[PDB]
Amino acid sequence: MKKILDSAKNYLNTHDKLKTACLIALELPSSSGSAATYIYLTDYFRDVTYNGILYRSGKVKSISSHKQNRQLSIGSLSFTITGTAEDEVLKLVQNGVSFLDRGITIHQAIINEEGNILPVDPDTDGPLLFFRGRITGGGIKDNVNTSGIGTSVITWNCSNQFYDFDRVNGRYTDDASHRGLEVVNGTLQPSNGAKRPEYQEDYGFFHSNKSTTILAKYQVKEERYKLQSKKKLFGLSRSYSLKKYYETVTKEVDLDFNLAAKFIPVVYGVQKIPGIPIFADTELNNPNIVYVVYAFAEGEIDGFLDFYIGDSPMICFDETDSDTRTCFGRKKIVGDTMHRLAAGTSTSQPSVHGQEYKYNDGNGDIRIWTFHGKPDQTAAQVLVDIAKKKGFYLQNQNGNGPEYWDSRYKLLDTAYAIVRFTINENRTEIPEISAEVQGKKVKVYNSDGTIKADKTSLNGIWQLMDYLTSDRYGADITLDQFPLQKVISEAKILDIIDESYQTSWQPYWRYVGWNDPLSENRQIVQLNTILDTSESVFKNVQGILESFGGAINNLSGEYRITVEKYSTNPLRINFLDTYGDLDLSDTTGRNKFNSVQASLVDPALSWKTNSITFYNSKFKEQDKGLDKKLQLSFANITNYYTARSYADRELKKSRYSRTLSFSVPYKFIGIEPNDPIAFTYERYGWKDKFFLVDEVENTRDGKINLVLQEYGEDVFINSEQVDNSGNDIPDISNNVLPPRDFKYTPGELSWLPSLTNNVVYYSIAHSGHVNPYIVQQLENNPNERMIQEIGLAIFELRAVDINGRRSSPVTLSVDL
Amino acid sequence: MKKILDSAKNYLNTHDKLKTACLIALELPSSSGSAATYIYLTDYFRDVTYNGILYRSGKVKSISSHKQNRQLSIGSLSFTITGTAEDEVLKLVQNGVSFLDRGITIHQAIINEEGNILPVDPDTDGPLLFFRGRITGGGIKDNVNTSGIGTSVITWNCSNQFYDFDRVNGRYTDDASHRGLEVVNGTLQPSNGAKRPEYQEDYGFFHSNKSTTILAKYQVKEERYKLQSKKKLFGLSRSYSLKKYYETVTKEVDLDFNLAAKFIPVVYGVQKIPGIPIFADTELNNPNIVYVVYAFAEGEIDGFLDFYIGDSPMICFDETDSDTRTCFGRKKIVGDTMHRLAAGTSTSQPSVHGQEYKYNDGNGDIRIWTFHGKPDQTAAQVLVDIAKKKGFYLQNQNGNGPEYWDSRYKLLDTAYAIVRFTINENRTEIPEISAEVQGKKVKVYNSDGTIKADKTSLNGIWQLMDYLTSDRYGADITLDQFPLQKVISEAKILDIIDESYQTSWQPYWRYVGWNDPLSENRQIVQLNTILDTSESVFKNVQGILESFGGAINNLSGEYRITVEKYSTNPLRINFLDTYGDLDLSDTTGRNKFNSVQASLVDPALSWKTNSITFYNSKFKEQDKGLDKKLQLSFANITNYYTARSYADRELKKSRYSRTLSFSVPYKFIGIEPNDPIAFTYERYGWKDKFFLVDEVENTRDGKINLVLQEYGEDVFINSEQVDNSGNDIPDISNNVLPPRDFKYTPGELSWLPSLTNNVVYYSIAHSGHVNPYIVQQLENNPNERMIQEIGLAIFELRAVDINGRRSSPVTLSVDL
Repeated sequence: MKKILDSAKNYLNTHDKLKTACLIALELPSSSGSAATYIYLTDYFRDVTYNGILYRSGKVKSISSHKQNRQLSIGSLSFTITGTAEDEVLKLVQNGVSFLDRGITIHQAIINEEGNILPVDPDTDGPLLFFRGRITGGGIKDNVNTSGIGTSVITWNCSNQFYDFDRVNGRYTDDASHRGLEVVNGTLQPSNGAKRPEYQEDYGFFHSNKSTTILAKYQVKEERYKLQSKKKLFGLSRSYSLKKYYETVTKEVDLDFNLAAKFIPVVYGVQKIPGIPIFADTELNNPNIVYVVYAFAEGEIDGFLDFYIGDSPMICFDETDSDTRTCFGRKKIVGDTMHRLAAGTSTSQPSVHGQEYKYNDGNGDIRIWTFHGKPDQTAAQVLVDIAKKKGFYLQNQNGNGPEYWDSRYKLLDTAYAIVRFTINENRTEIPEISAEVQGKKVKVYNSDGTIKADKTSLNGIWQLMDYLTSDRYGADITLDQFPLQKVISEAKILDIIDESYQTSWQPYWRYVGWNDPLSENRQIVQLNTILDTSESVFKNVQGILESFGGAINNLSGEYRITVEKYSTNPLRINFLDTYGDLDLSDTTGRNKFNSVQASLVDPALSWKTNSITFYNSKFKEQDKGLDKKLQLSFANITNYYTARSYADRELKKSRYSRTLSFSVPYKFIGIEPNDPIAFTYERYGWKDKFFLVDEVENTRDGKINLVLQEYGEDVFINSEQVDNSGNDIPDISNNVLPPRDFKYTPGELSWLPSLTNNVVYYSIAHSGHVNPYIVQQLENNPNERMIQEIGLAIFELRAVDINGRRSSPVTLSVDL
Repeated sequence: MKKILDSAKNYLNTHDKLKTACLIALELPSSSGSAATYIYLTDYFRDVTYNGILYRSGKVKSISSHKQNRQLSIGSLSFTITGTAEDEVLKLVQNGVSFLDRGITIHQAIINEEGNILPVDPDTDGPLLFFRGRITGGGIKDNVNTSGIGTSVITWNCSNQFYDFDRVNGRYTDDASHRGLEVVNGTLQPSNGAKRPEYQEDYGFFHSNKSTTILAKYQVKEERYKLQSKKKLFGLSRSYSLKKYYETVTKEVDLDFNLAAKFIPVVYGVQKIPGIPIFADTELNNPNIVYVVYAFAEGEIDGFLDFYIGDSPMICFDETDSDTRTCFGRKKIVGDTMHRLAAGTSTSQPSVHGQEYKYNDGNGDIRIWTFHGKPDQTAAQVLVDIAKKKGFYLQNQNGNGPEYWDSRYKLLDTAYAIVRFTINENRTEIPEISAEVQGKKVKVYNSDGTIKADKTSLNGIWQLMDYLTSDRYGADITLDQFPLQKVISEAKILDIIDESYQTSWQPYWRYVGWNDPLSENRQIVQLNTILDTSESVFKNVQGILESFGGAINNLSGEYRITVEKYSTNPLRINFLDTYGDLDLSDTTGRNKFNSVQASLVDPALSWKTNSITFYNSKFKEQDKGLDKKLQLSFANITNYYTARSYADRELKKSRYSRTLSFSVPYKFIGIEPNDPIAFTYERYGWKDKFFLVDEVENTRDGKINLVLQEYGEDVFINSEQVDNSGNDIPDISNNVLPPRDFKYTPGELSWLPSLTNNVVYYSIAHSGHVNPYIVQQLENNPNERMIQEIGLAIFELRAVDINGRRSSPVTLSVDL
């Protein structure tokens, strides 16, 4: 809906002969860089002046139609400026000019008797906006027929901001791609022309080419040059088939040849992402400590959360993981994070910047230095101080002074986590570190004008708009093209409370992505997003739109992010009003279903795929007892219950599946592709019947070519679901188990064999005996006790596997 | 550019009424095999007789248009022979005949007043060629309307040599596919109908089905039935998106189910390729020695170069690799290859056929016999002699006499490498051998007529020429369809010296692919390509064309491989000459870019992907400070610097991005789809403006339908580059390192623990003590010394990991 005013509504209803005029505020293709110079053309005939400039009226023969469906579709127009005007043709074909950018603004001025009749609320009462886009256009077509009249038309094409649909805006993890190295002057590379000059001086990605090999030195044979995939289980969109779709999903990516893995992700909410090994080296005079800088996400994270030192996280999943290895906090009920590690008291709080120190299970001292992104942040005093002492191995191997790391080695917008290992004989290899990262600071607006962009990383269209209004990783949209009021309205539409489940049965309340239990948190579409910035802007934005359900629609010149909705105030379009043509198209054979299957990245499965399925006794009995399953995978939703409700809603949406296609007059201007209307064609039997538009085609003439979708109340009324809490699937099975029992009987043999069946020799560590004891599993009997020979001594029992993993030391402080 | 002669130029300018006639020299569809019988049809009306045959003039109502752009596009025509001629329809529908081949040559004879006005320089002064292609044609269309007129036309289709665009012409590695086994007579396979009879008697891929399992016996659990990918990082061509494209790139292929892995690659220049295991066995009476024949590339390699015994090459990268393991030659400055290994003196020379023997790092004796391809080569006396002694295990296991290997077991065009292992307790498994192979015998022609072939694999259109004029793996093109002078001209265009970088700073001068430092070697587009013959002829050829930049174009009947160029002698086409239409299309939105990114398989990264990126201050300021990055990946270029210059050129080419489309009269015949013209439309302001044509559509009528592309001199002028030599990334991280220090102090304790934390037990081997000692890493302290107990004894220290790798033995010959 565009409001239009009651005055303009009355004029459109009564006057019945209205003189439309288009106000094209073109921006001239300019070379060499300067201030923007605008040529103001209008179609009309006189010279229509609107708030200042004349808007000359000697060109622009015609304007194309602005067709845009409920799918982001590079919405494109095309001028027809006469090719007999020397000025425009010269400006088009001049050598040197480049016009990738350059806004075009079109106003459809409804001329009054004397000068525009003032529609549009809270924009100064002038013409309706019509395009407000960028210019990506062609050129001349000359005909010069030898018989007679020939034509010559300049066809400026112009499209939405999402032109060049394969644009891949992302910051990468290379120094050259981070501060924009150039080859100006003779042979040196200054730092010019990169995203914000702060990056130009951000000398912090310089050692990133060689770090991967340095880690491959201290790493397992299999996981060499190998990260996990930064985005797993992307959204199914009917472009795939289930077998092919699930084949494309890969758990690990080969960093050696795949450079797309180096692109820095964008994470909203709470989600597990792998860490890119930016930096790697070992301390001098003690070359077992390894310093690794891991880049995870993009600017100003809420906080790092529960690092992964392998496939065993620091905070145990359930009493099951509590029993297997030594973990300090719990996860199912209570939201213990790394802050619990830092403080020692059970807390539910993200990492508070530079202090989330040592994680110590019996193996090695893992000191992790966690840093968010910031508009102004400085490198850790750890790396800078150690480089000042010149205590890095590769420094003196190459001969680098106090410039290997320095105060100018910042990392301005990224989520980098300096990780320190202590690789003893007890942790043989550096594992593959991933982490759970909580969100990106989405500017959350409020109907009031108080902007909350502080910690939140909310869940809704706020995420999409933040990805849209970001220079660094999004697509420049300037944040002035959005109307804030309806954006807030649709965001409030998203977070309508879902009285289906309860917060009591959400075990992992925290890692779904809501803080603080008691508060409501039961919101429809609580999506948690990974946006790997290596795919494309077009595809990421359409992925988010498919996730929450909606479309971006620059129809009235503003982007106006709409969502699916039900409301008691629709437009009452009667067939007599519209026009004559009325197409009905039941795509009912292929596009409606009786049961749905979904796919989540469930935190209740240690971020592993989980399946939700229904069946319906009403639906299948309606069909004829035919089995037909909708198939789905939710790339962005991690809460089991909200994904379940969303699957039910999309199932019923499929169940409706009716399309109308007709054309309405200029009376109904302002319609956007998610506005409710009620059709009342009397022959059909249709008295008010809820439809949501799917296409709007604004035409230069004035008619609108609508296309409808059939959406009853049942899809939005939502259903009631059963709790799923006991069916948790912790990832217990990635660690070798410790001795089951242990006591000293005056042997120290009481250790029962580890349940992990591939163990070769246990290790015993005395207080004074420098040489550890070795007992070997020559025979493996799960109920049997093997013996050691042997006061105030401390003891450690680490089971060793055929790989050397070592299991959480069970320690006894006994008196001999 | 076809020269067309001054006489023909004058006639086309003056006469203004010219009687065109087409000379169609069809080749009759013939069955059962015989000499070619040609029907000579012509369009005209009388009987136009050119150089012998009378060219009957009673058929062929019309001929289609010959359109071909800067993309090899199966350039196709279509005859229309009257279907009322009994002879032609009978030859069409006769059952038994096949015409897969059969040349069609069309001459557009410009009839003089009395008999053809003698154009075409060099060809007998006769008419221009028009098609010169092969016939892949359709058939009748009858109508016989009951009302009246009915039509009947024979639509002979005919297309370029690259018809059947999914042909997979390649040699593969099986006995039947190597010598064409057939099923004639009772119960024996003869060797008939294969590429040249020398393969028919080349009985040398017989033991190829079972070799892979024989190695899988002596091989790691992971690399079992697992080769690397013969072509890594193929060319991005906008058909892919970055994420999908980089995901498709796979480092290893599963040989068990992937039979495309067995196809023999073709390599030009130096590049790393894996070795297909076409043979494997062990000696009797001593079954530790393993004999493996590894097929690498095709005929007449310049030489094998730096074999790989794993991920650790024989020739160390830098002092870094020199320190880790024991490797003899250097690579980053000096070009030490396996010939250094054989001779013992630092050399830079490819393998000299069958003698590049033992590589001996302390572990086992790696005896490698290297063979090139050759039109007449014989199997080594090694395999034949051992088979004569009948000392192969599987021989007497199965009961095979002196025919398991024999002088008949040649490999008459293959780059095979008889590799001998000595699997001791010191090299537990046979590793996965890959290697670096130098090129193909490319026939390099010279303006003089002296063909230099055998010598070097060059880098240019000569590679594409060899791939085109090869019966074995290319597409039969007979080498008579090419005009040698234009090909030599284009090759000289490619190798114009790039005064951007210097040879002083290209570390791996040799392993890029140019021999002998001092010489120039600074050439634009030094592509070093891999052509796996399992993809297709069409896609491989377009791969080379996208690599160096160019197109294959048979408009004038000759393939005429053009490349992009700038020249001061263009054609001066004025709009008044053209006709009436003049299209213009600025795809500035999607096809104009500011920053480039590239992907190379550098030899300065042990053949691992590397990223070159630019930012440009002029361009981004020209746009509006809008970041839109061109993305590239060079599959064929291994120079950092030449790929850098190529990325700059292609970025600027994208920056220009203008297309014209118009038609010109027959005066301008000969225009070729990559020729320079200067278009001078007066109104646009366009005085001479350099365009390279993108399309040429020769028409039966005479008009030519050109399409232009805008390339200013800035793309060809090229720019300067920065030194990049210190930023090398050798693969140090693929081997276990030995003890850091070692000396004997009057026991042997001095060995400092290996930097590899994957260490279990060191091994000490005395001169007389049969049983080696074991010192175990019960505690790992990087600065500590552990002890052995214990004249004229020899010592060896091999660190052992949890896998059994073993390091390079550190040895002291001390007196106790």
